Amino acid sequence: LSSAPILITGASQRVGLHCALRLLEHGHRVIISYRTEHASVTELRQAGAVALYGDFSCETGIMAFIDLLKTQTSSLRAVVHNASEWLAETPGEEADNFTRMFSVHMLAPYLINLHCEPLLTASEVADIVHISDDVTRKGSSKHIAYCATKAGLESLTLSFAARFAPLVKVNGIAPALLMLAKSALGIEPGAEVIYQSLRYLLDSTYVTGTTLTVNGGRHVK
Amino acid sequence: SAPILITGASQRVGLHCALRLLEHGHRVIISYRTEHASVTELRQAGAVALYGDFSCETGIMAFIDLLKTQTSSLRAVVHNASEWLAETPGEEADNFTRMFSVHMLAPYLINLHCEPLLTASEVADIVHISDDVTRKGSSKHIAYCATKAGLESLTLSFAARFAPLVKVNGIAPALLMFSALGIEPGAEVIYQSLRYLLDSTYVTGTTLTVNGGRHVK
Amino acid sequence: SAPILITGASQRVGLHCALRLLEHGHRVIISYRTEHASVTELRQAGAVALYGDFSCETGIMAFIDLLKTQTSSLRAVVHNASEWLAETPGEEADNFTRMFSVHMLAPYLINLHCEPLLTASEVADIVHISDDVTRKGSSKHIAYCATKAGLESLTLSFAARFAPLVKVNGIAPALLMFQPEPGAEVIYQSLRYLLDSTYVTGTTLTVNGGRHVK
Amino acid sequence: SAPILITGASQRVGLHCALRLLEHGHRVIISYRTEHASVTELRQAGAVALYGDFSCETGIMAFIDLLKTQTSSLRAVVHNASEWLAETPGEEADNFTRMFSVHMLAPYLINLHCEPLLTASEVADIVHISDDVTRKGSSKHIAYCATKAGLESLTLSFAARFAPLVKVNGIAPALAAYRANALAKSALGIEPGAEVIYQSLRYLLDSTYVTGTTLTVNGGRHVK
Repeated sequence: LSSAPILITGASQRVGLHCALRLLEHGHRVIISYRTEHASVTELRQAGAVALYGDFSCETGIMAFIDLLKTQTSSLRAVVHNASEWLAETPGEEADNFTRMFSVHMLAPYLINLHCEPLLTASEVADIVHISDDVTRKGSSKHIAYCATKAGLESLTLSFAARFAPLVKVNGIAPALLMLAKSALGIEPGAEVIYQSLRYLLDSTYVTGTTLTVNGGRHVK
Repeated sequence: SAPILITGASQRVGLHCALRLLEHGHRVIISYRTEHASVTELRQAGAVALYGDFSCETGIMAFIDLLKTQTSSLRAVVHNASEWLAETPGEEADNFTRMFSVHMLAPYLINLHCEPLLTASEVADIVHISDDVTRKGSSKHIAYCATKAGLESLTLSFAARFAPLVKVNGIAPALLMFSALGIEPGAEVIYQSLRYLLDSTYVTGTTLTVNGGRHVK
Repeated sequence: SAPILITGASQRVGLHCALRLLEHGHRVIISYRTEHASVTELRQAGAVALYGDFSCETGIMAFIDLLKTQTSSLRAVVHNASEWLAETPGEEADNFTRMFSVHMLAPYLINLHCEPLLTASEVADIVHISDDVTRKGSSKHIAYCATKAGLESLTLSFAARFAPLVKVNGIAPALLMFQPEPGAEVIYQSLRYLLDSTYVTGTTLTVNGGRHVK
Repeated sequence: SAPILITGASQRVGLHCALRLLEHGHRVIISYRTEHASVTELRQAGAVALYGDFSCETGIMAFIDLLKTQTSSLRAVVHNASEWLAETPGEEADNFTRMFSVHMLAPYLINLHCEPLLTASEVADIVHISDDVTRKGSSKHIAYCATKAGLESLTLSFAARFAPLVKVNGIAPALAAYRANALAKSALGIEPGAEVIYQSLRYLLDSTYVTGTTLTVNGGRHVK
């Protein structure tokens, strides 16, 4: 196991929390970002995670987080971009909400990846994993702005895989975040399924530029 | 009867498309961000020219307000406005946000706010002009590519929301060219694509790739 | 002014496209699997009507020979011939093979053997008509869908091999296997777009009423 | 205790995957075309080695019958059998038909006729091993590529049909001049070993919420 830590952003979210806890259990040092002090952050601190405040809603918050991260570590085993914000398209607030989702889903991973490249290449095996949403396959009549920002994130996978090769592998996981009768398998998944996707990507040596779909066959249903 | 809006029509591709639409008898409104001989050419050819700064939310909403004073109906909206910026060190966030605003925020707000203008037309279309770069991604133009990918998402999503009254489609040109075929493309290929989409009754949620077979070469 | 070949064109969509091409002023060759009133309609309209049995290599090579007696050039080949067969128990392999023969073997052999006819024309196209079913797959029509997916791969590969002299593209219409017309006309307009384009190769046009967003 | 079938296990990838599965403690049945040292090795490691000729319907159906005399259940079927043939002048149709038989007809009939063996197992998987060439197409290997693309369609379609009881997924690996060129065209600049495909297989077998997907195992050739 690497002694360089893994960063998981937005790890008070259900999926992020499970992944962070399992990485700690596996033996990784883990740094998390959080935007609200909560019982889940306490759970993470008690489990061994380093908890850094990160408000990814605007450029200045992203850069403040980056500065904090660099004080904390000079190497990273991986960055897992899990931070996610779903907002309603509330009338009169559509632009604000779309910009906020752009900031969380696209601006923050781009800036963190760009600024954190030297931390990742200080590690012998280095990975970026972008966690998006399987809604991008079809689009979303309801959640237009949300979906477009997750699609932008999936583009960053292809582009950073190209730029950062060969030293850093860059991949995605696209979970059906909503998640029963609309999937093929018809079962209720635990977050464990996302952790197993993450482990597959981290432990691989020959996989980059790819995105894992984790959606119980919703697309064939 | 209703006009077709083409945004950013001082750009090479947009100028050609607007002129060709006028030649084909359409009424045309263009947006422009810079007074230029190409904008004079469009006014002289018959286009109504509206200023539009899509670099920020306030510019986008000011343009929407202006458009709505100009017309109560639209035959179509062609989102052609595009800005390619370098990833200059220290300006990456500003440039990414600006391209987000032009390529994603603007089409989304214009589409949302202009839906009643389009539905006032018997046949109504939205066309998003992206960039074939999204297929592969770009090591060099990461932010640009990502904003164009977001635009392509808007095609699927608005095609769904605006059914059955507004058809929503895309064209993805290899805007670097403006390849397997090894010819130099004129903007006419983009206009032919636009005509196919406008003239179809059926087609929605699709994106036409105009790239000279780059992806097979 | 070189002729356009459209295969399997007593099928309603092929019939429509052939007739529209003739009205547009093209010389048109059609293939047909069985003699039928619409074949005489096509003859009457100006089409050069040729028998083509795409069931097996022999039938396909017979057709290619026959074609090459008619013309030394082609403006385009439109692979429209399509056969849907049920997955009848005990006949699944025979039916899968037959659909492979019509949808994959025939376009492959025709393209390979007719490349010189196409390169004799200043502008040359191949258009593969598949079926929009390939995007999602089909629980029921597994074999049919797989053969249509194989045909779509031929677009990419022949586009690469035949560049720059022949443009190779697809049209993937929805519900083609359910056809007994806006649908046929949208296919014709897609064909016209492809034939008339100058910078488009390796692509597949989806024609499906927005089914994939619905 | 239900066995995993890997077809075409003389091949380099299938051989490795079969050996690793046996090492992991699974029972394994393999198919083979010809006797080879690799078949002896598989037998010695504990594989049940069955003859199978996937060149035509008769041979495929004979293999299915033979499998049914060997086991009343399957944990998984991994369709690894693959045939690459040159587009030899005057043999194009023969070769395209043969590759259709191995890559499309065989997995189709095997899946259709062996579904009951799979549903005898509590967790059941079908895995289609295709080839990453399908993404771009191939100027050279047109027929081969088209048969591999047909196989990838079978993933989507059997995933729909066989849900919820059987998960159906694919692995699309980047299967001398050709190697040198392909490596330079990969992003990671590594030559892969078959272990990369075994890890993909383990991910699919061990997952619970994944069906209808295809894993791309290609060193980032598509982004370079």
